[PDB]
Amino acid sequence: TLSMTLEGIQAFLAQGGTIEQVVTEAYDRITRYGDKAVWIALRPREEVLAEARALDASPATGKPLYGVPFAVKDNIDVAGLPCSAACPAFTYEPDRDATVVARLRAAGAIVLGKTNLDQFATGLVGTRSPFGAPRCVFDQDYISGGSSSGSAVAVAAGLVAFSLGTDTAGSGRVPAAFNNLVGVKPTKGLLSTSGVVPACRSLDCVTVFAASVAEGTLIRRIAEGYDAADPYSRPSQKRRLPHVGLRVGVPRQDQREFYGNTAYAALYQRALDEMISLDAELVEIDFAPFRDAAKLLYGGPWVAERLEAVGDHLSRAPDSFDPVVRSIVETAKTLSAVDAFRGQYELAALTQQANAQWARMDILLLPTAPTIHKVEAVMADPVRLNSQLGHYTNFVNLLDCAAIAVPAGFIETGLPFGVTLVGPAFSDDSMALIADRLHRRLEPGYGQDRASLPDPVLEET
Amino acid sequence: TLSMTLEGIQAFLAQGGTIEQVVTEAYDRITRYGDKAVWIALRPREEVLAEARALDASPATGKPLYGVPFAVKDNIDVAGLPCSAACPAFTYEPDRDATVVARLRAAGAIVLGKTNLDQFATGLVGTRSPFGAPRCVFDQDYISGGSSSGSAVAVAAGLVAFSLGTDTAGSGRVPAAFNNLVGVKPTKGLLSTSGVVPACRSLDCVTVFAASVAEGTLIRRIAEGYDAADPYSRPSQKRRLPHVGLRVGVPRQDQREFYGNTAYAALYQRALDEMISLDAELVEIDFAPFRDAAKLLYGGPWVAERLEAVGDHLSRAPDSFDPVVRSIVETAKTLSAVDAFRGQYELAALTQQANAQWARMDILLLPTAPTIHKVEAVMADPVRLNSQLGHYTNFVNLLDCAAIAVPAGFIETGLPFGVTLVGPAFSDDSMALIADRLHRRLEPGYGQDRASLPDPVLEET
Repeated sequence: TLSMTLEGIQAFLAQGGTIEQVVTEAYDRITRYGDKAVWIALRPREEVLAEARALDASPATGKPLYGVPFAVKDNIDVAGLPCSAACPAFTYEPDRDATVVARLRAAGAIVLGKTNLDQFATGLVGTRSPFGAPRCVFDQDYISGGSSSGSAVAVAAGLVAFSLGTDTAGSGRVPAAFNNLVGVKPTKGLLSTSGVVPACRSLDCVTVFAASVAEGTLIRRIAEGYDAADPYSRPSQKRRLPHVGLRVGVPRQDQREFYGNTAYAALYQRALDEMISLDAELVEIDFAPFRDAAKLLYGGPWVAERLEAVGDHLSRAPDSFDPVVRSIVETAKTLSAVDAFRGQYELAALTQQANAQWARMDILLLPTAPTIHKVEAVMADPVRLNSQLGHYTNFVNLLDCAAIAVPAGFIETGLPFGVTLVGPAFSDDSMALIADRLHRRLEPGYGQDRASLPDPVLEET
Repeated sequence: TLSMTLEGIQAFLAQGGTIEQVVTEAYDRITRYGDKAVWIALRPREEVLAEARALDASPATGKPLYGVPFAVKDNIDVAGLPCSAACPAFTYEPDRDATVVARLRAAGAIVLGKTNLDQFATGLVGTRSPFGAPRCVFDQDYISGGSSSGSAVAVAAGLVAFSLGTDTAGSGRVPAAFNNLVGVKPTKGLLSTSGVVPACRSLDCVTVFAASVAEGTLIRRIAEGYDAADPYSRPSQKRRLPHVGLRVGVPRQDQREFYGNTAYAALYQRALDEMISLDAELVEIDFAPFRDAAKLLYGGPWVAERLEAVGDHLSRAPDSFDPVVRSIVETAKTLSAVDAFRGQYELAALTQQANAQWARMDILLLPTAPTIHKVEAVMADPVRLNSQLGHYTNFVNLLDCAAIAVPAGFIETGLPFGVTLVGPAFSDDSMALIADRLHRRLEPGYGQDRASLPDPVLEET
């Protein structure tokens, strides 16, 4: 009767259970789950059992994650397992663990394996894998989100205790809203991209899907650290927030788009309807400079970082690509450095305008996605429909912001609604607090069953 | 018997002199000087006399630059005067003063006018203007430096009390070494680029040519300030340095290139021979990551910012360009955004490696230029010979460093040698001190006659 959380695994072990049983159970849940599209490479049971055993003999000293099972987006290098980024021809077999996998496996955590993703981290839908679309936990018709699709599913279903996503567009925040989870997006640089296939290399962040903020946070702190081999790695600053007097920018009502979702529109409002019983002071801000900057990521020159990354393969084997992703990268070929530099000129401008709005607010509260689609709707509007989801997300890394997505409630169809809390760089540890108190105010439950929330609860410092 | 410095103009005025006499004198020195290539637009004497008069009636209250004459690189917008950037067809007549010209004219300073430059700020020689090469103050055969050529000449000759350059490559530091002056390059953002023709727009800094550090510094503080209309404007931080225990990185001896200048090579050494009687502790550092990053500015994708800037004109009238500059910008057309982003990937890497060396040192002491050329040598090797000068300079803005160039001595031919002191961002006010004590240790004189140095002397805080 296991609870697949950090706390939930502490207790199973504190009461005569074994890591070996945990892995056996996890592999039971997996073999039964029946969304065929969560995994690209599961380990041999007897590979994971033999290392479970090896851990049961060890002390749990200096192991904050003793015997904890977790999943890894198949764009993050786990050794022993091949890495494909959902592009079979792109497949390779890493000799070494990505740093943040190394840092985590040494805290005692175990990998069952590589989850499905939107190919090359180019999407927000989960539909762009040859291994197929994962689906929401609450309705097989509806998309898991993207691009870290099978990684949110795995935690929400209860196959694993946490997963590792990656974020550039919204890929570590949108899947978290669609499967009722906490999605932590760290300031870029806090976590190594060493052993991560690059998407938008300057922007990519390694993220954490978890059951609570407190556990996404802790897993972050273990994975967080300077990596000299990561040119874009940054040593941890630690700027903080007020919690007495805290101001919370929301967009203007005209600047509050939902693309026809009445429902989410009513539910985002509900966040503000339950947020008044909070020590959260409201501010109405100009959302344009974020909206407009969010557009630069695909509607600008940045989409060409992806071209540097996969470009060789695109000339070696352009058919081996997801047709959609393919249509997106092949148009970046037309982009010149004039275009590119011009794009940073607009970014610098919007940054000024952004910093203006950062004066009126202490943090940003947004609909993680304005809506959510049926899989078949996006098999037929694979582009326009996928872009709608990046309406409140795509500006976050470009503007050196940090974010945390949390469950925010449910609509009549039984589909969830997640909000994201966006904040300035390195405000991670104190923004994390606020995202707990709010999560525990709106939908104090996680995952497939809106399961009860693992203690501890976050308390200030 | 006027001294054309801030101090020197204080005293002329404190002793019954008039601004009107000052301008009359300045215009006398100009009409007599006989380098035909210092100016692109001089004002009407009567225009400057009538405003001299208007100032003599005013109080000098809140006017730190009462009646002070100064020159402006013809890429900086002064109203009343046209701006060409040394490209006649590019000529326009600004309606408004560039911000830093506005901030300075209001402190009481006066403009005689627009100095010659390397066309579109693309050079370090001074040779690339249709209005002709200015020349060193110490030998007509030898180049003034670039790209802010006529602006250093004007101050060193004594036509004006200070000038305004612009820096991206080394254009506000090299002309200062070749005419025995203090060249102050501010952290980028400190000074507005509003009303400046862009070269490498993300990198351009507005600089100050002066007689002493104390006066380049003061003029900076008046021009220094946030400009909301400048996307790349940054409000002034103010990080500082140690002066007790101060470490001074020099390149390794293998990393000490002079391109055959025995002489400068001996003279840079002399800096280190007279620097021992200083409270300056030596460090030998790895200069590669700076050298290698300096190369990215023209030997990389950045040369394409210039393409955004002038590119239209290059299509409208590509003949109206300086043939050399033209050959440089027309090759940037081949650069893609892949190339561009790839260039920032290198920069991020070298930045890491740079930050390593910034741990071994507190500031960087370098030959402003490894050598210096005859004009005719560069009319015939206009490219390879111009690039040699950027060997210790071109990395400074790319790496968000701040610099100050000072006179460092002379060789047998009677040609001077300037060193540059490069430091981290916003270390301007404290780095400025060190560059005074060193200047007043090596060649405590300024300009054409190695004139005595205007007090005050810099003292810590």
